[PDB]
Order: sequence, then C-alpha cells, then structure tokens
Amino acid sequence: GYLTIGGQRYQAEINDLENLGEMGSGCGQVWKMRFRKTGHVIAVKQMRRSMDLDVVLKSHDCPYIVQCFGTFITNTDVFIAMELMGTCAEKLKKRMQGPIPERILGKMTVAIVKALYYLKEKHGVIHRDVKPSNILLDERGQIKLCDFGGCAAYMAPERIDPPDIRADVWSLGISLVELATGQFPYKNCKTDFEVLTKVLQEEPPLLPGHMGFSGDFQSFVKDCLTKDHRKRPKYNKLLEHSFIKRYETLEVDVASWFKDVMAK
Repeated sequence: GYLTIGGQRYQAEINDLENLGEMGSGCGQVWKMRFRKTGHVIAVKQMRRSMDLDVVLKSHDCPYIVQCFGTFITNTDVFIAMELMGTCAEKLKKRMQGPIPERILGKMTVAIVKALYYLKEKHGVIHRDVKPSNILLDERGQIKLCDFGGCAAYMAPERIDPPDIRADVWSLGISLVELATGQFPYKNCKTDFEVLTKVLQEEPPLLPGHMGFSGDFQSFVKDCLTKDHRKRPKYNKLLEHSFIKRYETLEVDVASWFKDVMAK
C-alpha cells in the first residue's frame, strides 16, 4: 500500500484491487476500481515510468482538491489512486460545443481559488498547471482541482522574460475566458509560438462586453489578467472580490446542470 480512505491507512496492492471499467475524459489510462478491504469504488490512474504528490495525499481536508488515496509503484507504472470524479472541464467545453454558464463558472472559480489558496498556505505549494483539464466536476455538483505541478497560453506574461502564483491567477483568468466564451482566448493561431507571442505581445483577452456577463465577473477576470504581475492580486485579494463573495453565498444547482449537460 498504502491506501488511505475514510481516515484509516491500509496496506494495499494494485493487483489486490478489483478492476471494473475504464475511463475517462480526464484519458488515463484511468481505471475504475474497488478496494475489497473497505468496499470503496475509486479511480486509478496508470502512467508509464521514467513522485511528490505526497501533498494531494496530505490534502484530505480541503474539499476543493481531488482526494488522493495513495500511490503504487511497479516495473512499468506508477499507479495513482483517487476519488472518482465525473469529468474534466476541457471535456465539458467540447462535449457541448458552446460556452459554460457564468453561474457554473462562478461556483467553479470559488472552488478553484480556495483550493489554490489552501495549497499555498497549508503546504507552500504553487500549482502552476491551472487549466480546464485540471478542473474536475461530478454528477453531484462538486468542483475540484488536481494534479501535477501546451501549457502555452495559460503561460503568464512574465514567466517568459528573464532567466532570473500570480502566474496561477493568470491561468485562472485564461481558463475562465476560454470557458465563458467557448473558444480559446487567442483565436486564430500559429500554434505554440504565435500564441505565446500574443500573450506577451497583445492586450489581455478580457471578457466580451457583448455576452451578458456580469460586471463582477468581467471584473474578476480582468484583475486576474493583469499584465503587470506585481499589481496583479494574490488569492487573499481575489477571495474578497465580489464575484467570489457572491458565489460562496449563492445557491447554484451545479448538480442538475452537470447531469443535464451530460445527456448529450
């Protein structure tokens, strides 16, 4: 092992686990598994070989981080056991062609920021890889971050300057803009390079004043996409922002929405 589920840490082996179905949107290979010892169904990611995700295994008490049960090693893989989620956000954007509603993106922002905040505070971590593949939603309305600390547009304006987490705030901005609208925020692209150019090159791709987004939403997104990184806000700051304040507070049935969007 070990598998730690439900407060107790257990010795375990991947072959000991019963394999059911395979997934997923996430691509994986991600597996659906059962741990005979406690009865729980879970998700196992299997990857090929050549780490310190110990932390996601230590972040059981943040409800916006996807729960990590434990890690397994072999000849070939490298198995990661985790709580099972419904899907990625990237998959949702494609699975519906259109944009994702602000009320959902609002709930998501709250979850995303509070998770990023926890990581920094509880374990002085900088997620880095903040983007729609890293935002998981479920049948039951939960929204969570994972894993791994292009990967191109999501690049901040700094972070490609001198060889010397506002970078994460940036990536948050980009994803939002991308997930709000329904198309990447740097549309016509000569991949990888033109993209990175524009980031440093043009003016931060704020939210269309055209589409019916609120002024708190457009304001959240704008502060995130602050080119000067120094005058860009910390998590402490965004958490006081009215977009977040509103969305901590506001009933939004993410559950039924997710369910319904699924049926397509």
